[PDB]
Amino acid sequence: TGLLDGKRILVSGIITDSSIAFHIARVAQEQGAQLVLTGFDRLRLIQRITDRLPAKAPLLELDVQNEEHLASLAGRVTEAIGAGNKLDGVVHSIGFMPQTGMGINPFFDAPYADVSKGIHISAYSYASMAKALLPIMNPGGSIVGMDFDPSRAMPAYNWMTVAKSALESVNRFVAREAGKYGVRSNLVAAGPIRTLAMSAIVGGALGEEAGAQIQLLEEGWDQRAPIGWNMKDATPVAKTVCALLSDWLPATTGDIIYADGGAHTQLL
Amino acid sequence: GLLDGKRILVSGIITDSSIAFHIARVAQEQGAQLVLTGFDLIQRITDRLPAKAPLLELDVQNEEHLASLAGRVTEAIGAGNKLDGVVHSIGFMPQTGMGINPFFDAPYADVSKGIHISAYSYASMAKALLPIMNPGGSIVGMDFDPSRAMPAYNWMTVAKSALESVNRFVAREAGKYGVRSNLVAAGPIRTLAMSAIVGGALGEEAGAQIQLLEEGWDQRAPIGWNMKDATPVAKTVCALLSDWLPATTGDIIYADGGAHTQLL
Amino acid sequence: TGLLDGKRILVSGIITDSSIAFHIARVAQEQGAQLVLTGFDRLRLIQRITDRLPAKAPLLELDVQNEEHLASLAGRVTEAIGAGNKLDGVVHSIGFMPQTGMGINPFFDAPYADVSKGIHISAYSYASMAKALLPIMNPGGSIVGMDFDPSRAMPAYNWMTVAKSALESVNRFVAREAGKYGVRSNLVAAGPIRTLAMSAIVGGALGEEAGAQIQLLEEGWDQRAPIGWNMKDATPVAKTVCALLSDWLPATTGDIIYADGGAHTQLL
Amino acid sequence: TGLLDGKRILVSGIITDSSIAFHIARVAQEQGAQLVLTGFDRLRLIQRITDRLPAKAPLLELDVQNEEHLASLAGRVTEAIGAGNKLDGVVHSIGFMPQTGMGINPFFDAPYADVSKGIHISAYSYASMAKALLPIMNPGGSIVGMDFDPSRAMPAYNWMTVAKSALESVNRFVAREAGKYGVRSNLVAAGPIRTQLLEEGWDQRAPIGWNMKDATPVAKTVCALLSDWLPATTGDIIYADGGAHTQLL
Ligand SMILES: NC(=O)c1ccc[n+]([C@@H]2O[C@H](COP(=O)([O-])OP(=O)(O)OC[C@H]3O[C@@H](n4cnc5c(N)ncnc54)[C@H](O)[C@@H]3O)[C@@H](O)[C@H]2O)c1
Ligand SMILES: NC(=O)c1ccc[n+]([C@@H]2O[C@H](COP(=O)([O-])OP(=O)(O)OC[C@H]3O[C@@H](n4cnc5c(N)ncnc54)[C@H](O)[C@@H]3O)[C@@H](O)[C@H]2O)c1
Ligand SMILES: NC(=O)c1ccc[n+]([C@@H]2O[C@H](COP(=O)([O-])OP(=O)(O)OC[C@H]3O[C@@H](n4cnc5c(N)ncnc54)[C@H](O)[C@@H]3O)[C@@H](O)[C@H]2O)c1
Ligand SMILES: NC(=O)c1ccc[n+]([C@@H]2O[C@H](COP(=O)([O-])OP(=O)(O)OC[C@H]3O[C@@H](n4cnc5c(N)ncnc54)[C@H](O)[C@@H]3O)[C@@H](O)[C@H]2O)c1
Ligand SMILES: CNC(=O)[C@@H]1C[C@H](NC(=O)[C@@H](NC(=O)c2ccc(Cn3cccn3)cc2)[C@@H](C)OC(C)(C)C)CN1C(=O)c1ccccc1
Ligand SMILES: CNC(=O)[C@@H]1C[C@H](NC(=O)[C@@H](NC(=O)c2ccc(Cn3cccn3)cc2)[C@@H](C)OC(C)(C)C)CN1C(=O)c1ccccc1
Ligand SMILES: [Mg+2]
Ligand SMILES: [Mg+2]
Ligand SMILES: [Mg+2]
Repeated sequence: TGLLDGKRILVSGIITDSSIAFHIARVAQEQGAQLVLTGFDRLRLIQRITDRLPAKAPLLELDVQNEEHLASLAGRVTEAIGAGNKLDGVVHSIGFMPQTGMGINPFFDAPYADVSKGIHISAYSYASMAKALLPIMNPGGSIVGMDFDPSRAMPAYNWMTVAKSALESVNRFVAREAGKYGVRSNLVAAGPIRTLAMSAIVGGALGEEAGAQIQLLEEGWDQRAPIGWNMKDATPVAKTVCALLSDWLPATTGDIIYADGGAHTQLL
Repeated sequence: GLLDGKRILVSGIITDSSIAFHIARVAQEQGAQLVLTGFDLIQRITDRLPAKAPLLELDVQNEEHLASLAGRVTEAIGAGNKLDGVVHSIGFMPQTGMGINPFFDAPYADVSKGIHISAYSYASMAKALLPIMNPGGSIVGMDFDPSRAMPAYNWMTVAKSALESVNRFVAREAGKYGVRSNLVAAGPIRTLAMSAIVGGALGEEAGAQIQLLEEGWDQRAPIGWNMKDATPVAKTVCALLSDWLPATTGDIIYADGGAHTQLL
Repeated sequence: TGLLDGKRILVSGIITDSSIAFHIARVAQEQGAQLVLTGFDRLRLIQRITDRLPAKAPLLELDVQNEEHLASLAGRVTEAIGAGNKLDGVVHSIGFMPQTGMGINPFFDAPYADVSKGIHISAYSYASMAKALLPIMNPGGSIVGMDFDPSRAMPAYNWMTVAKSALESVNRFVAREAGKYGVRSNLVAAGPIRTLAMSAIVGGALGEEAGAQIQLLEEGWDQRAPIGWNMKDATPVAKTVCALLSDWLPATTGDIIYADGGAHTQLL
Repeated sequence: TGLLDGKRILVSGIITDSSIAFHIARVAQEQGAQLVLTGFDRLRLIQRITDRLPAKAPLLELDVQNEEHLASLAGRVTEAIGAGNKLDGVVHSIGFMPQTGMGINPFFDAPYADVSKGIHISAYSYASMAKALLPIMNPGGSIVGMDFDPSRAMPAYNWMTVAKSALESVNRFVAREAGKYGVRSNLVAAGPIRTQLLEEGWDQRAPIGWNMKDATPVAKTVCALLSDWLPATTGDIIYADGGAHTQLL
């Protein structure tokens, strides 16, 4: 008797067992969901990671910049879940911005080709995934994407923050389209999580200044959060995504739920 | 159920159309053990709920009621037991501050009474109940998006703006106990008073204003909005009372069909 | 040839020469405005302060909690500016919250009588002043109130922050009424300024913790502000109020202009 | 004795005499500003439009998608305003989104190449212009961009609304960089200007009304930000929309 019993859910964005999508997939399976997973480029490496999940799940290739992958996606998902079956949930947990657009590089020095690639993968692809999958979604369905509150500028995140601002706007338009199918579309704005890349930057991969900037940003988050914030723990974020995938927020769409310890509601 | 074994206090039941009646019904269906509070007929309404629940008197303007509340709740749930959830579903604004009366004609005594009951009491209830709440607990209040001005709601909208600010401060206090505090901003629901205003209780003008506001709500909402159905709102409150949004506090969840995210 | 040449403007809220209203009045006069001033309770003391302004201006008594003062206000202003003349501008620079609702006192320990008095003076009175003065305002006129960004909770400001959230809502309703007269209504959200009460709290009037909290808040403001923030300087705030009183923002109403060094737009 | 007396201001985005930039340029000149104008592609056609302004102003070519135009811009402006002189103001009044990403075309049918072009011109270029011009801006200077409130989704505007959400974020980062030079960066979010149901709703929501045929209130707001009268506002958005965004109905 789990929160997502009988639900068929697609989960994108697993690359390591530290990926937010790995924790979303794990919690959904613990809650009785039947998953279809999508991975990018390193499929053999992703399969070894997905073997660590509590249950077996088919793994499909999906490069969001690849038009052929998007055009064939619904058919490939239908084959994996069986003809006559449709999805109840879709999780977009995909984000990318080259090092020229986030980190140490000055905001003004990011070339447009890099920013454009980052926006394609991080924001436009939320619309691409909804376009491909809405024709195979059941009424009462739910599409969830991952966000990082971009309402105020911050050091280092730079063009990734710009990509999140675009993503929030894209989510509002996706909700208009999804509504026609009786499907909700929402974003979960998470606090900072120490995923593979974040641990490296903290360790000094981008130098002394970038490491210090991320450290000050994270410490401030746990300080502002009335219930605190654990950057090593994606479980509260995964649970929030599962709450939106469930039947328990049936009147919320085109919206943003903050799984950030309440940090964004406090100044100091 | 979603709330199996949880001990939850629910305030604000007056009729079986009250948002709190639907919150209480859904919470019991989901395995919660309730304590109810009423302001005084309520007993006859609460007898219509799926399960028996003790009913305590609570006038939020009454200092003695607030000072004795924790002790009275402890007696009802048994010594050694604490609350996991608290629902504030209390709102009031005299007709001089809400409806047909011009915005400038509301006397301060009426506005102040409305703010005391609709906003300040969220802090009063948290103060009284936090000492008897378990870690991982949840306090939820009812909101109506006041980010933009609208016809007729007038000083009630002002009271909701104050409530949203109060909720952010309540979260700071609640955090010390490992407790969350959040508001559910609902779309319009046809509760006893709303049905009367639509029927023409406040006249032709006020009835037409509320109707236009509602018609707009369903057209803006990408998934539509059913003003006669409180169940999506009750479910959202239960989602916040559950362990499934454990990192959300001082915040607002919109159970409005997504209307607030669309211009037209 | 000033920004406010020939404009008749009412300015409330002068108590000391550090009052934001004193600086608003000084800048307005430097810019060619003809003022009417209102003072609360200590009129003889206020007259000694207003004698320090560049030009003479009549001083009227106004306690916003006094119904008789509000009912007679328009007639008293008309007598001061001459029959057949009307106001072009109104400045609300009035705020109050008892120490039980702001400072060291726990948020939960503020009695409602104190909170209600603070809301009456800080938020409801913005509507009271508009009701009294709109019948004696010219088209193209402007009503301006003072705000402190209450979108996020902060230590020590407690119930004063709640009062500002109410004020922002009141301003949006005042704009609906003012629009009928061709008059704009807006708030200026200022950064922290060391005025009478704020200087005392910093000095330790509410104890060590309240003083330390305000100090940390002010320091954070200057670091977040891309152009910095000088808490001892009310001139940038006074200039912003004068910009709203001018004919240069003719399509802005029910709104909030931030004179805070841009601090509210930055996380760190 | 105008609002912008002695100020040297660059104004981009004039294409017709109904362009918001034309009205910004006209009001700035009426207020004593000395202008430098930039135009895209149809320079001969733009020059004839700029001749309609009250005063003469040099016209420079600027395609924001052209890296060479951006790299040479500061030097070309300095030559026009004379050596030893710097700008006090910069106006970005540039926007574009292909018809596949706007109007009638379904939101899902806009190819990424079109959306990317729209974002490059409408959002990224605000950063490009600031990068090129900040080294030739005076302290107390002001950069202003044109915005359309994208906080809520609306019919037809689709990917242009997405581009404005990106622009708002870009403006907040530009303010961080501009602050180092003592320069402010802000956007003016305007109501609809005729350069129908959505536009009709605006006038009824606006407490002071909204005239879609009149760009002068928008031009005046931009001039207010270019002046010394909002010296503590940066990374922000000023709404010149009749107050429509503050009202539900
Ligand atoms: N880690 C945090 O602090 C944080 C905070 C808030 C939100 N988020 C967001 O959560 C999501 C997941 O990020 P994460 O932190 O788990 O990092 P991650 O690196 O583990 O996951 C990002 C995923 O994006 C995938 N991806 C990149 N390019 C792709 C393409 N062309 N096609 C398909 N997939 C592609 C990667 O393969 C990877 O699986 C992102 O949207 C991210 O921005 C992260
Ligand atoms: N459309 C809507 O109905 C709507 C929309 C959004 C939010 N809400 C909010 O939901 C909440 C519940 O409203 P409702 O629509 O269910 O109406 P309701 O009339 O059924 O409930 C209001 C409750 O407040 C109680 N109350 C009033 N004064 C009190 C006092 N002094 N002490 C204690 N309790 C007191 C009343 O007894 C009543 O039970 C309110 O906060 C309301 O503003 C309602
Ligand atoms: N100082 C800051 O950091 C700061 C920041 C943002 C906004 N503000 C706001 O600016 C405004 C002016 O405050 P200030 O900082 O200049 O301090 P202040 O003490 O100089 O001004 C407050 C004024 O309100 C008046 N007032 C109080 N009760 C009144 C009543 N019953 N009737 C009429 N007038 C009454 C006082 O007499 C005084 O002149 C207030 O609205 C305040 O909240 C101040
Ligand atoms: N018209 C409205 O309703 C409205 C509302 C709010 C904001 N705005 C904004 O105001 C600005 C001006 O638009 P407008 O309404 O005056 O229309 P417009 O068509 O007159 O101006 C847009 C300008 O962008 C220029 N431009 C396009 N591609 C360019 C490139 N590659 N390099 C340089 N410049 C380029 C065009 O040449 C033109 O001068 C835009 O940012 C627009 O989004 C307009
Ligand atoms: C000029 N006024 C006075 O001398 C005194 C200071 C008194 N102030 C207060 O009671 C309290 N102060 C305040 O009420 C207060 C007012 C404005 C600010 C400025 N601000 C910053 C952010 C937002 N607003 C700050 C505070 C109290 C928290 O301050 C003490 C501890 C310094 C006393 C109000 N006064 C009154 O006389 C008074 C009396 C009755 C009604 C209203 C005012
Ligand atoms: C200088 N302008 C011109 O003469 C033409 C109009 C052309 N406009 C567009 O393609 C499109 N227009 C637009 O891109 C467009 C630009 C600005 C606005 C103003 N605005 C309103 C709300 C918010 N902002 C509105 C629209 C397209 C949606 O419009 C058609 C259907 C009228 C063609 C771009 N132009 C170009 O030549 C052009 C070509 C390549 C790149 C950039 C501009
Ligand atoms: Mg903390
Ligand atoms: Mg609809
Ligand atoms: Mg829990």
